[PDB]
Amino acid sequence: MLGNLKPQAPDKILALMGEFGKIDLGVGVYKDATGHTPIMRAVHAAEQRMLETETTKTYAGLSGEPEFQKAMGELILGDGLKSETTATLATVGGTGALRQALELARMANPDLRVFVSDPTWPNHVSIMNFMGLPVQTYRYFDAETRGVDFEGMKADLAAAKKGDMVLLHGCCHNPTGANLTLDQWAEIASILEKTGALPLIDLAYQGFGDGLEEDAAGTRLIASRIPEVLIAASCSKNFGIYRERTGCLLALCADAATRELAQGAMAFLNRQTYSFPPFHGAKIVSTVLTTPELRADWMAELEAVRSGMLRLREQLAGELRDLSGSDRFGFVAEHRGMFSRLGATPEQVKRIKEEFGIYMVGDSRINIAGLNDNTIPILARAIIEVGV
Amino acid sequence: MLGNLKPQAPDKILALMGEFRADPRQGKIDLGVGVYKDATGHTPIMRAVHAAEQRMLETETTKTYAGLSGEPEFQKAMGELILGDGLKSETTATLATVGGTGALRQALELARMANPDLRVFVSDPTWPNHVSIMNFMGLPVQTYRYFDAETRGVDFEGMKADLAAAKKGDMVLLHGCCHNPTGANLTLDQWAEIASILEKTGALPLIDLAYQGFGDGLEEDAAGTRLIASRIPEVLIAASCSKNFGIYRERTGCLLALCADAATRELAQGAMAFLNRQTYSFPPFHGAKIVSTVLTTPELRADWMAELEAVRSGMLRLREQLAGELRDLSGSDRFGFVAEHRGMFSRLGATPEQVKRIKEEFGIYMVGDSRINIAGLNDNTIPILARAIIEVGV
Ligand SMILES: *Cc1c(COP(=O)(O)O)cnc(C)c1O
Ligand SMILES: *Cc1c(COP(=O)(O)O)cnc(C)c1O
Ligand SMILES: O=C(O)CCC1CCCCC1
Repeated sequence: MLGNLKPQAPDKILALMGEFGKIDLGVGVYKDATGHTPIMRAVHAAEQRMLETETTKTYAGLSGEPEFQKAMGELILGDGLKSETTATLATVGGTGALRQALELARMANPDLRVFVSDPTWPNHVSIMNFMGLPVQTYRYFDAETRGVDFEGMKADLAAAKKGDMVLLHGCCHNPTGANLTLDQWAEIASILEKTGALPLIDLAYQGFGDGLEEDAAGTRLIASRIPEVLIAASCSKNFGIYRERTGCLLALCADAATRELAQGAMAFLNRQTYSFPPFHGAKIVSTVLTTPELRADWMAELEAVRSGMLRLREQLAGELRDLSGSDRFGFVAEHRGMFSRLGATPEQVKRIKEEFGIYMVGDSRINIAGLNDNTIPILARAIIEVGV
Repeated sequence: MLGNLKPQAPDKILALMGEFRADPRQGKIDLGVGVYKDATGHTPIMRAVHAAEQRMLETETTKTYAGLSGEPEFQKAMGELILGDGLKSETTATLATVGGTGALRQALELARMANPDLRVFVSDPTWPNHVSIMNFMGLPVQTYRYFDAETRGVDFEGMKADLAAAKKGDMVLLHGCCHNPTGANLTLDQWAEIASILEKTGALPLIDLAYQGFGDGLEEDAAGTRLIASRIPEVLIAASCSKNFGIYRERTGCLLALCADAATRELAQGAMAFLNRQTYSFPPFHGAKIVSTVLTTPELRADWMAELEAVRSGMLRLREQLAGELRDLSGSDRFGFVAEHRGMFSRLGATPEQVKRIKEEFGIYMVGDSRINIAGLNDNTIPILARAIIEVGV
């Protein structure tokens, strides 16, 4: 029977990591100057506290633990958290949150379509393909200016219908690094409420852009305008617990009744997929978020990380300017997040990794974190050498 | 849009505990629990498990993304724990999953990919979640006779006659050991006949292995699985580490796909990794790392095996006591099955009506199908349960 299985296409980004003066600018993980993805101080302290206070490992909450649900809701929505109208589901990483979000939505609307940014995280489409959900794209990245083609985005978004789902990145857009301003967010909210489309927000880098609260400004604005909204959050990066697989799905509803419905469907969704959600990571997160001492140190380390990447961008951009006499590459310093799309065509991108030893994703997506004073000039020189 | 959601039913377990907690009776007993409780009514963390977590806290230097199908140490250690020396690496695909339930869901998805017209045969009765998942997936579900409500043993003749109707490509779900909820199990000779039926019908066996070590022993509990693995070319095994490692909440499981050849193994392994990636990308690391640590560290493995065996022996002694008590009160050997049943659960064979009478009159709570958890009994509660059963006329 199993012989009937068809060979499935592998994950490109992961494959890139597989095929690796080597400079890795692939997989989206944070790395320090010494090419290491460390364990945050607070996270480590949390685990120690856990190893000491936990007396049992029996089954817990099907939708996650109340403390985790609360801490996460507050981190994302701040004071805009209306408990009586929000449903929370602890999931297996942000990816699990997205999948659970797509399933939940399809249950309420079998005829739903999903609008995704052009371009977007390849996994978004992959999952949607697997599920067989109709995917539509909205213009987002402006290939010339490397910014956002807002006019084009608004045009296509207006074409959405009631019941359609629009997938927006809360901040730090993967793979481009191009992000909307708060003003642009307000406009998008106008379009959404006029069309009756359900926004699905992918929040995976809250804290890597402009700051913890700042990176949630957009998500908070949509939540305040639109009555029903879905938020798929990931703790993989901002907490550095990638392998623990911890994130959550928040369902913002119009009333308590609907909320009781959503919470019921969300729980049922975990039950039929894997029963209970993984505990270890969620515990680290809530422990950190509820322990003032740990929260303060976590915010600080995350701040240090964010500030550092920001420096690297200004450094890489400057190196480029003083190597071209033109601020064409200036956008690198304007982009916010962990990634940034250079624009190098497929021809050039593979050529670079070949005759330079620097591995980046085919669409020219580079991981700023995987760069330092030593490699910056090399990358700058590289893209200058192979200008076309 | 979300208002168009259909109401989904609660897990019921909560509702079961709801009534229990509201009971003002000081002598109320709870035998409906589905996890292991010790003498003091606690579900402890195993010594070896606590030791592994300390070692992990000291040696892990990063939490970066790891293996999409799980870590090699875990996949191999698990494969050896289940199939022992009979592990054919060249033809065995392995996938780390989110608990045994995740292993079952993935196995069902894998089979469906290979055969859209798949039909699943489940025992009568079986773990409720089995049916729920299949219903959710919309897969055709068939039932084969299993529990003989009269002897409280296996209705093997009926099982054979029903499995005979399975066609090539159909899936037959068997409990590797310690049948949940019944407690009645197949003998190695019956496993042999079953294997013959499967070879004949061309049905794909899906073995649910969640209680390895709670029956007759670690090796003993895998006997049937190993017999199936050697006779049948394609086999799917959904293993769980929740109970036998006491890491319920960590969500640690494993899906083993035994294939006919290397070409097929690579095909299955690829499909399995694709399945994880499309559901949640990478599987939970912590629980799996605790397991691989225990299994690879000679000191820990020895201690774990010893703690598990003590737990197993403990439950067995309880079965003997209960049955002995029941024999004295009944003046017969009708309830001898209690000491024959293996596992943590046992179906007494009481009707809902009798189950209700026991709750009301004796304050003893159990699942509506009369499933009891042997772990919830002790020298003080056994006499009470014995009398309750007899008085209500089970
Ligand atoms: C990281 C990331 C996710 C979620 O990843 P998990 O490892 O499953 O937490 C989702 N979307 C984007 C854009 C990401 O970069
Ligand atoms: C407990 C159990 C499982 C798996 O539980 P997980 O918590 O998901 O590991 C699977 N099948 C049966 C029959 C069980 O009793
Ligand atoms: O590189 C990125 O886009 C972030 C990490 C992702 C890569 C694809 C699998 C899930 C994790």
